[PDB]
Amino acid sequence: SYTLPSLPYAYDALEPHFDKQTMEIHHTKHHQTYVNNANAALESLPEFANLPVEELITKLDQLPADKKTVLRNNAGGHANHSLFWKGLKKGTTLQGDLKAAIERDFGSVDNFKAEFEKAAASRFGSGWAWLVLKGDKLAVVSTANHDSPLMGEAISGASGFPIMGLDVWEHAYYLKFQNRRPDYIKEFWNVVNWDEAAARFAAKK
Amino acid sequence: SYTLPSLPYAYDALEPHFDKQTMEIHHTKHHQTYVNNANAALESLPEFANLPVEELITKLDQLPADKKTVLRNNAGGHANHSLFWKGLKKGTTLQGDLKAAIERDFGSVDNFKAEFEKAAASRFGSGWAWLVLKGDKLAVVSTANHDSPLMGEAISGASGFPIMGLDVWEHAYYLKFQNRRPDYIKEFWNVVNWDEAAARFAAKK
Ligand SMILES: [Mn+2]
Ligand SMILES: [Mn+2]
Repeated sequence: SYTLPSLPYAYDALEPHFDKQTMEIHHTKHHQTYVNNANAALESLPEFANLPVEELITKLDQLPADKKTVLRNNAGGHANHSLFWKGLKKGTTLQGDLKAAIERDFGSVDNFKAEFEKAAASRFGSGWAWLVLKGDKLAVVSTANHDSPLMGEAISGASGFPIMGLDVWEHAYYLKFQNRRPDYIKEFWNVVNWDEAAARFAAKK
Repeated sequence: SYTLPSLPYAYDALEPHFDKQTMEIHHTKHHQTYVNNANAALESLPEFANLPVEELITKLDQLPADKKTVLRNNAGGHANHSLFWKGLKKGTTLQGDLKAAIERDFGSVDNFKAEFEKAAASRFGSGWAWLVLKGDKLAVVSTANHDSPLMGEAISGASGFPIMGLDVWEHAYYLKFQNRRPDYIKEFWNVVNWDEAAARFAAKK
């Protein structure tokens, strides 16, 4: 079964950028719910229940027809949020090979940011915006609801290994920003954990 | 060109069920944006720019491939919210032919409410829950994002003439209910305008 991961910081550790109230609800209510629903669905599937969540979502097609959607939405939710919590932290700086790769594939850090913001802001409805590694090139993509690039293009409309991502579901920013998603996206740059992003980029898997 | 419709009541007229703050943001920010976005896309489409929004959404397949999605999302948003504002009012009572039809197709009003709540709560991500009329029979269905039964089954996955509907996008209930969508759905019963629902049921078109 999956365990709800604890956060690597206090609920107010991202202030004054991301509000403490949202961090707590987002983690203890929303993420908890996705974990519960995924675990409940996997109860009768011992074989799949043993796999790490990141691996399970790459095999949604091998699941019984009646368990595919619930796991896509909830296991996808668990995987995305787990990655999200670890990808946030104040005081980090983009540098090293990751910075070099971004300037290489996007021309500059500013161009990359503009592209990411465009994808995050244009996602209509609920979804996520991502910086992914496809083979050896970095790219920006967005997915609907709780889909992940790890699920494959056939299912999510995108592919690649997630380096970092931003939750653009309204519950992630409504309490503090209401309809102003663009403001939320801007504040994100102040809390994106570049150290974790660099680590994932190095691993590539 | 489309314009934001004025409300037939004040922003605090649905208290203590729907909060004044949300009513104001929902109308002046969200709905206004759908209207603005739809108008911007229609500027270069003289042939569709002057159709009533309810007519435009039944003809999405006739639109240029590059305009279809933007209008589906924004004209769909304009149509759904316009219907939503008119469908809310305190102090109404379910009765007459509408009540008889509900008891007929659902067994009882309580069974109907249970079915509606289930559909509204089960819609994952952003969407709408509807009570529609099809083949002289009432049915409950839900759609994703800003799709509408009026768009047809091929596009929205549902069909029928909408009698009433409930917005379950998180912006519709997050400020007051946060993650508790079920509580929001229950409060809805206190503000659903049965008089307007009865009128639409009588018209059937
Ligand atoms: Mn989320
Ligand atoms: Mn809405």
